[PDB]
Amino acid sequence: EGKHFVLVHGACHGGWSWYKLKPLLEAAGHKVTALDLAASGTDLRKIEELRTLYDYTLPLMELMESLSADEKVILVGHSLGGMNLGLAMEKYPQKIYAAVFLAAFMPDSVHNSSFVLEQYNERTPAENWLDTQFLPYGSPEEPLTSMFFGPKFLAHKLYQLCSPEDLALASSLVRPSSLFMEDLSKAYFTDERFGSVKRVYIVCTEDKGIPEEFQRWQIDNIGVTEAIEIKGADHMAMLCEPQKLCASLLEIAHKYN
Amino acid sequence: EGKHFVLVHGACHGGWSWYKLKPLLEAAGHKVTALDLAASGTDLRKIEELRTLYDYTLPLMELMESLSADEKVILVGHSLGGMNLGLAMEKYPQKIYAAVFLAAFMPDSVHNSSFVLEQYNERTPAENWLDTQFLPYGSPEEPLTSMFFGPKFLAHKLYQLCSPEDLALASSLVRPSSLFMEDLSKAKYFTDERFGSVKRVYIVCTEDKGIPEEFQRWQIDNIGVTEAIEIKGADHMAMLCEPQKLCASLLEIAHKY
Amino acid sequence: EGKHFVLVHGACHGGWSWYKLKPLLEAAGHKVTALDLAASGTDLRKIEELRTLYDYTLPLMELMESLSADEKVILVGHSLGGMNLGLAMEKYPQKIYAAVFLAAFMPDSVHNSSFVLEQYNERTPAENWLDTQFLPYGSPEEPLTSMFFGPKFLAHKLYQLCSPEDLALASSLVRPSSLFMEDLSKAKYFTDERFGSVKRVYIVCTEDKGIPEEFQRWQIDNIGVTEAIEIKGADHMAMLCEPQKLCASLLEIAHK
Amino acid sequence: EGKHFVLVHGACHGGWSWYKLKPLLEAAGHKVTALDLAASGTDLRKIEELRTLYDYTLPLMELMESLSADEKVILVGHSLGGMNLGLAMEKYPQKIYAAVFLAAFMPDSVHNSSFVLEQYNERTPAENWLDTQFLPYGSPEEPLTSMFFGPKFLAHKLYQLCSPEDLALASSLVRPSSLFMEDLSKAKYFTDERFGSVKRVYIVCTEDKGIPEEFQRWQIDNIGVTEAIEIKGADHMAMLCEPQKLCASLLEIAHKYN
Ligand SMILES: *[C@]1(N)Oc2ccccc2C(O)S1
Ligand SMILES: *[C@]1(N)Oc2ccccc2C(O)S1
Ligand SMILES: *[C@]1(N)Oc2ccccc2C(O)S1
Ligand SMILES: *[C@]1(N)Oc2ccccc2C(O)S1
Repeated sequence: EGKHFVLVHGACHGGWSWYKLKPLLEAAGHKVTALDLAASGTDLRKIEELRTLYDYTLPLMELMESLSADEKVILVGHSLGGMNLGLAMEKYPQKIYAAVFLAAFMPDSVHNSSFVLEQYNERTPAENWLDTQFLPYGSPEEPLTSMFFGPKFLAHKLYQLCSPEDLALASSLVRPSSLFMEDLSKAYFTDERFGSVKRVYIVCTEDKGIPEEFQRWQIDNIGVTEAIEIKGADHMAMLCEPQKLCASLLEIAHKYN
Repeated sequence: EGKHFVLVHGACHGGWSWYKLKPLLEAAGHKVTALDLAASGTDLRKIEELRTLYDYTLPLMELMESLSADEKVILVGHSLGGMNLGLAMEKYPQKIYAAVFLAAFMPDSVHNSSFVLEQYNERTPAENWLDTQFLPYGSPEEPLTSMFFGPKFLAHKLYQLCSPEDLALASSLVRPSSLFMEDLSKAKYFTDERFGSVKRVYIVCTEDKGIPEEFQRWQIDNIGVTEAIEIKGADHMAMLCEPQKLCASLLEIAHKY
Repeated sequence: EGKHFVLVHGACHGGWSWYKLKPLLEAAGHKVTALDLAASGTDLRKIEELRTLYDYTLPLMELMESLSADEKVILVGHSLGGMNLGLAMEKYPQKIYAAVFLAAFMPDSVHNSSFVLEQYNERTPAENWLDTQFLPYGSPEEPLTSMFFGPKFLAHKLYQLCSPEDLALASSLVRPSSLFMEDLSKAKYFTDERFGSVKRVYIVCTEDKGIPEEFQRWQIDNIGVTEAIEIKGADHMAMLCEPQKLCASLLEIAHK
Repeated sequence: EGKHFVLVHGACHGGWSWYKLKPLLEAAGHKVTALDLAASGTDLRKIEELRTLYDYTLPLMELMESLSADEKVILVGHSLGGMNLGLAMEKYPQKIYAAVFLAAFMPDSVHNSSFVLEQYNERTPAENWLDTQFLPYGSPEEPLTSMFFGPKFLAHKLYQLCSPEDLALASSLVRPSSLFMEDLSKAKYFTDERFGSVKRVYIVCTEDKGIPEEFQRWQIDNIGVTEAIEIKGADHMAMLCEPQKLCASLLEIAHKYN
């Protein structure tokens, strides 16, 4: 017994975001890896050095490749992290017990890889972004845009139910990121590989960054093997409701054996 | 009469370490700045780029110069942050209401600047470092050495009285640092006229195993302070295991003399 | 190939003062930045907003901060611009190939930061200032004084050997400045480890009547210089009366 | 005794632009005032504080107000400066020997005050502006637009015949201004009785690429002038590329219009 939980943070965050969850999963006798994606957390890479979703996901790809033949894992993707899980599932489908999407963007091998992002962008008026910074770092021929959450956006849309301490922590650690729309519109997931992995979506009822209605929409339109929900949780469930999240994850681990 | 508290982290940490304290001071109606020093927290610089204490303190020096004309601050330095405070005190003595040393290294204006650090290493057994890594990144004629706390040293000497969540956060954010001994041993950066003119306050953390209470008292007895406060039961990371008491202490000294 | 020259104007002037030199340096294949310091040239800040030498030097500090990872520059400071140079040298010592002080005030890390200015003020008789305006805008708690060159001081002491067009240009562009005496007398801007680790070069202007050749020589002897070059026949505004020689001199010390 | 020349710069420029011409006129024994209009040159006001041509021309109006009345002047307006000249001619017509429009915008009393600006734009392609910046700074119910020449625009449309030194100088001194289209379209300023009672001289710069010769001749032909002078081989910045030719022309008008 004892599974391996691979936790993948969202945009503008890093492995640190799982600091309240990690200890809980370990106490239950499980292995946990809360990695930093490229240019995230304490990774020295710069966001301008990332031109594709792959570059950004590289760290996860390297970890998945180091996994022992008999060391299956439970991938947990938060927010944009869901897109990162897609590449891992497409390349290492049989190394995944189940893919868990925590208030994340969950892709599929049916629509265009950027579909869920495009739908989100359309149902999201510019004002909702508040003080988020969107800046170009590519070229008119090869357009690249970076996304960097501002303090207002973090407090009103992502941490409205989190403690003032959690907000202070995030405000001193958030770094520029990117939705990698342009890159994702050029294609990356197939039925045979990506579509063979069980998907479990965890809904955060009070989520304002990625509203509950949009999460439901993804469950209905994209489809999942199972849908769970953490009532009273905002976008940052691993911070405002770590124990509930842990319980859910452990239940997933027991079920998808 | 709101106050501007400038919080300065210790070696291997960053502004994020003050995430529990910051909200408490602000709730009390004060302004707080928890900056990242060079190659710390999310700062993109690498430790190998820092050769002196000044290079490392650069972010603090920039903050001091950005201060309004008639705007003073209360400096709070933790651990190695005490040395950073020394440089700011020597350069902008009139811009500081008081310099608070929290379980920190506190220099003097009599011996060379590396004095207390040499005294610390000489009164503290090598075995106390546990898994901390000391690596050279300079040359035989221009020596440079980086210091990186390992998981054992962090859990056994710094966070022994902190929660498992706090230890998890530190393990995912810690980065290599340096005591900059080489640089500091070759000069006397502090003078009684500037550095020594700044009001000094020391906060002793009785259960500290990183910088033992005995050494803290020794530093106090080496130069003297305007006031010595004590936080009984706090380990090296007082802002994490005793944020409320620390906040109260800072609010008190914020009107003592 | 080709270097980046950062030109820093003196008191009451601005980036425009390098309009004759800038083209020459670029013609040689070099990048030139003739920035405006705070409350100078077309900058919108007012003199009463600058309380310290750092506030005045802010634009130079931002420029240095925006420099590429492995991008170095050659600083050229004129007149008061030398003091601005010192701050840049102290903060970014390793991004500077050499600091050129063109008939400028050049500090050291030994005495007070205002040392050379205090010495200058003690040799310079009140008569020499002519119609220059000195007005206070601070308080005894922190004394502040603005300095504004008058048309006569400009014509007799700074532009006596310059063309009538250049004098007209200056008269329509000069703005109040400050020597920041009091701020400097209590600050510790320069240290031997940083400011003093940067190669120093001094270009003396023989016919200078603003900062006389003797005072220029004194500063050179006071702290020492890696190389001291001289532009014979140039008044205080060497980039206006002798731009070509200045360019040649700068391209020479650009490696020698 | 020598006359008083009041030099009025164009948009994004300042008194400094007349630095080569000023000495020439003074050498001739004449008095010269190269003032800075509002938010121009070293003026501390910002373009966002100006919403009408009148606010922008304030400095000129203040200067005209201090004239002894027994002391007349010769107004020389360059580029957009010609519009500033109009307000002075309207308010102090009897204190002006003549108004000189150097490759400027010369208004009339018949059409809307923005007439010449509207015409200019109608025969000027949106690409002639190059890297020039047009930013809005007026509230939704009170539209206001700022104009800021870019380096390319200066080098290829205004200073194509000037020295590299003058381009370097202009680039380090240009500031944002405005054509004040909004204000000029609803505010009637000039009248035939006053503005029109002043003699107008237009100096054409044949090589002008900012305000092309054709439009300059268009204004002379449509708006009318007392006399038309021409400076062959000069770009938009005649006071920089041909200061001596311009000075001779000004001294000439200063003599026949006394
Ligand atoms: C994730 N961490 O949070 C949000 C919130 C709102 C919109 C996008 C995103 C991400 O891409 S990541
Ligand atoms: C500080 N953060 O913690 C410790 C602990 C033990 C020895 C040195 C140090 C520092 O320099 S920093
Ligand atoms: C410099 N531009 O010119 C002079 C001349 C005489 C005395 C002081 C100064 C400056 O501070 S700046
Ligand atoms: C004048 N200085 O230059 C130009 C050039 C082209 C179009 C307009 C204008 C001005 O309004 S001012």
